[PDB]
Amino acid sequence: APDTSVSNKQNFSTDVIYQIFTDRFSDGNPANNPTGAAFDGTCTNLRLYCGGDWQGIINKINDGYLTGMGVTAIWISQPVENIYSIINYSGVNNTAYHGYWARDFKKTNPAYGTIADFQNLIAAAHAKNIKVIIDFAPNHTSPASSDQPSFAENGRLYDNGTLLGGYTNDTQNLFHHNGGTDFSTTENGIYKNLYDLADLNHNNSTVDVYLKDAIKMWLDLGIDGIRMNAVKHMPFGWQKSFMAAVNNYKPVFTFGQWFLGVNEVSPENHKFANESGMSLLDFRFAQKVRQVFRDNTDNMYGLKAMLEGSAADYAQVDDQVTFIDNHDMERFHASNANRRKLEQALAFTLTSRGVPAIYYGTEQYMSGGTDPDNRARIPSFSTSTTAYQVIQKLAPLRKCNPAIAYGSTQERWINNDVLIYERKFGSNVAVVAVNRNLNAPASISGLVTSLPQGSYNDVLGGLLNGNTLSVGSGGAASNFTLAAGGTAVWQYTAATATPTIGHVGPMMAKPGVTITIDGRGFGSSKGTVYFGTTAVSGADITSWEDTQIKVKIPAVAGGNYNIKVANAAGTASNVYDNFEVLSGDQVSVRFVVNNATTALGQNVYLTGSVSELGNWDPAKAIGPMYNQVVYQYPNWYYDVSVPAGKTIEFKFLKKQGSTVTWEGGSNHTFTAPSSGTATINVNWQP
Ligand SMILES: OC[C@H]1O[C@@H]2O[C@H]3[C@H](O)[C@@H](O)[C@@H](O[C@H]4[C@H](O)[C@@H](O)[C@@H](O[C@H]5[C@H](O)[C@@H](O)[C@@H](O[C@H]6[C@H](O)[C@@H](O)[C@@H](O[C@H]7[C@H](O)[C@@H](O)[C@@H](O[C@H]1[C@H](O)[C@H]2O)O[C@@H]7CO)O[C@@H]6CO)O[C@@H]5CO)O[C@@H]4CO)O[C@@H]3CO
Ligand SMILES: OC[C@H]1O[C@@H]2O[C@H]3[C@H](O)[C@@H](O)[C@@H](O[C@H]4[C@H](O)[C@@H](O)[C@@H](O[C@H]5[C@H](O)[C@@H](O)[C@@H](O[C@H]6[C@H](O)[C@@H](O)[C@@H](O[C@H]7[C@H](O)[C@@H](O)[C@@H](O[C@H]1[C@H](O)[C@H]2O)O[C@@H]7CO)O[C@@H]6CO)O[C@@H]5CO)O[C@@H]4CO)O[C@@H]3CO
Ligand SMILES: OC[C@H]1O[C@H](O[C@H]2[C@H](O)[C@@H](O)[C@@H](O[C@H]3[C@H](O)[C@@H](O)[C@@H](O[C@H]4[C@H](O)[C@@H](O)[C@@H](O)O[C@@H]4CO)O[C@@H]3CO)O[C@@H]2CO)[C@H](O)[C@@H](O)[C@@H]1O
Ligand SMILES: OC[C@H]1O[C@H](O[C@H]2[C@H](O)[C@@H](O)[C@@H](O)O[C@@H]2CO)[C@H](O)[C@@H](O)[C@@H]1O
Ligand SMILES: [Ca+2]
Ligand SMILES: [Ca+2]
Repeated sequence: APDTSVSNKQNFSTDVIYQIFTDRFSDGNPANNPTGAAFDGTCTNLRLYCGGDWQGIINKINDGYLTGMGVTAIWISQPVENIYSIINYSGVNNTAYHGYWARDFKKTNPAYGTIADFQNLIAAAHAKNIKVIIDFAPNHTSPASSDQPSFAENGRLYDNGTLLGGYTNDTQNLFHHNGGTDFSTTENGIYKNLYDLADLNHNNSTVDVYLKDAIKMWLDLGIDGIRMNAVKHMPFGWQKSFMAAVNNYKPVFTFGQWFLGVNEVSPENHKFANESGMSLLDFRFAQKVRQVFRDNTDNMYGLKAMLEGSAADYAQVDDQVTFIDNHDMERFHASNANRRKLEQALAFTLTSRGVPAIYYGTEQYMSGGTDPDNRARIPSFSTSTTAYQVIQKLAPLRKCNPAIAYGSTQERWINNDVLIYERKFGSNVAVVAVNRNLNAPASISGLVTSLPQGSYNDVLGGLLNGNTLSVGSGGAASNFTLAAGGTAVWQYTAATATPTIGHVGPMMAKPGVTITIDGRGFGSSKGTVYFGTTAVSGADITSWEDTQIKVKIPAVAGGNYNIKVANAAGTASNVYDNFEVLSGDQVSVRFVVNNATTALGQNVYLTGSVSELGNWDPAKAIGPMYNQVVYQYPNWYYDVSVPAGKTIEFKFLKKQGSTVTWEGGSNHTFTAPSSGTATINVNWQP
């Protein structure tokens, strides 16, 4: 199967995701509708259930709406069972129509459907080449009150019907009871309840094994990816350990939700996407596109710097899931705004690196403010809109032109309003030109590209006023006028000669696990695959074809390697770096060091004998650790994914910049649990 196949659960860069708010899409089965106070078929009250379901989606998948648009993956509301409580948030009735208030992750939401329905959804989907991605919110359960258990369902957790426990009288400590977060610090928003939602406690063995068994259920049902909810609000080490279970069992494209403010650039965010096992939603990309194409708060130079920084700050920028809006932002298009602005922003996204994600309704010029106004019923299934035609024209390129799916980004012409960028991958080129100036044309002169000399038709065929391109030798483009608001796409595809790796996934797992290397020029015959200097050939290479390779990770020590390949003839490919070979199965262990005083600005870190602990390299040390919520300074703590049942030796450091101060005396030793979690307490040794 090629890289573009619907079966490729590891690669979503050749795809265009379509995010669906289940309740607000299409109610293909009124029988499952909630009733009375919780329901509103009129969908006039955006906080009540409107009735949308899996059958609605199947119906739309089957009647051509999605496939007509070229959409090739869908991201649906969390399928797990939510509470049934109708909560009055001060004179306003609220339902769990958004699938974020969980109660049982081992069952479905009757409103959406049953397992049978879900299975049918997956079937219908795969049959039309649309991958299926499900929201997943392992952070909390539902709204709860510790004293007032009569409130809602008390954030009660059920394991396939059996009560695990609830928020009040939480003796097992299945939940955290540290109050709510003010988002003041990263540890604050992790060990405190997001709003009033019962915060699950991952250090609890039950919680950890349960959320781990739960997602195996869904991987078993057939999902192609997972959209992790509120990743900045769950311990990171635990999350790596979650991704380890997933990847070491059944690996699937996973991206998390780490909200980034306007103009916000987080290294914490970058690091998470770089060493956690999952990519993330490109808020940086989204906010800047908005700033430039919608709010008019930054120009093309800002979008360009964004593209360049992001491309360097992200180990796998091609795994960041882009967008122009979503359920927590006002919808990109204002009733009063020039529709052409949403149009070019869409084209911009669809032709940019990463994995595009269109919020349901965008293509139908939907507008509205934040929650819940941005969550309305799709007022129309019209394939007769510019946005539609736009997505339909550009979405398919991510499959037929690798330059757009795996390419590099390079600016080739620019000013305050105009931006002409080139996407390149092998003998594949895509040049996109966008002029955000709604009232003025641009005189494009001296534009040079990588396009062979010839004539290139606007792929949008004039739709957004783009034009034909003329490229002489040098890849020099003839002078042209770039219409006010114009957007034109020019492209070229050809067979790649040398082996080129455009993608690899998963990017973190133990030896033996199978991995997918996608690109062009591999050739049909098995060749060689390298994890650093180690060669792997023949058998362990399960399948090999021109655009896709499937091979198991060799038994190399736990470390970070560079994946490379070479066709049968010995020709090597480029290096796809950042691969983490785990030391084996992962378990989340908490590390507490006591009386480790510091100076303001200096923080404690953990280092140890396995690569998961940085192999004694303080540069790769873990942290800094926390001393606010769970334990207080001078006591620091931290949850880390470590090799299961391994006997590890460790010590604590104190860094201030690259400057490090080793804990005194001897190394500590402990043995990781085989399953569940553990807690290692120790005093800092001077
Ligand atoms: O809101 C106050 C504080 O906010 C911001 O601080 C950041 C900081 O930038 C981050 O690095 C991190 O802080 C780390 C520290 O780096 C780390 O050293 C440790 O802090 C402990 C100290 O080591 C320990 O001595 C003691 O801190 C003292 C501190 O030495 C005193 O000087 C005094 O601190 C005050 C600062 O001097 C003052 O500037 C201000 O600090 C800002 C800071 O400028 C800003 O960047 O307020 C504090 C307190 O009023 O008193 C404290 C306590 O006696 O204890 C701390 C830990 O309690 O650990 C933290 C991580 O927890 O995060 C903070 C943001 O929270
Ligand atoms: O180099 C191979 C070495 O690799 C691994 O060592 C780890 C070690 O286990 C970690 O703790 C950490 O080391 C930190 C120390 O924790 C920290 O205290 C400080 O170390 C200083 C020592 O405290 C100090 O005594 C002196 O170290 C001496 C040491 O006492 C001598 O015994 C000698 O060391 C040899 C070992 O005996 C030998 O077994 C082997 O060590 C392995 C080790 O088993 C493995 O876990 O080789 C060394 C000789 O190369 O010589 C040193 C030199 O005086 O000085 C150090 C530093 O001033 O800092 C270290 C970090 O450097 O990390 C190491 C690996 O980096
Ligand atoms: O309590 C019930 C509410 O739960 C539901 O909200 C969801 C969101 O729809 C999710 O997309 C997600 O989003 C969170 C996000 O995880 C969190 O970081 C936060 O983002 C902050 C950011 O951290 C902060 O620093 C600042 O910049 O403001 C951002 C706000 O955009 O908030 C997001 C959503 O509020 O998780 C929550 C909870 O699971 C449901 O949709 C709501 O209707 C409901 O009230
Ligand atoms: O000819 C190469 C040149 O092309 C682009 O420069 C544009 C520039 O963006 C415009 O603002 C204007 O000045 O015309 C120039 C071309 O004549 C690239 O930006 C630049 O890197 C490149 O060298
Ligand atoms: Ca229904
Ligand atoms: Ca949390």
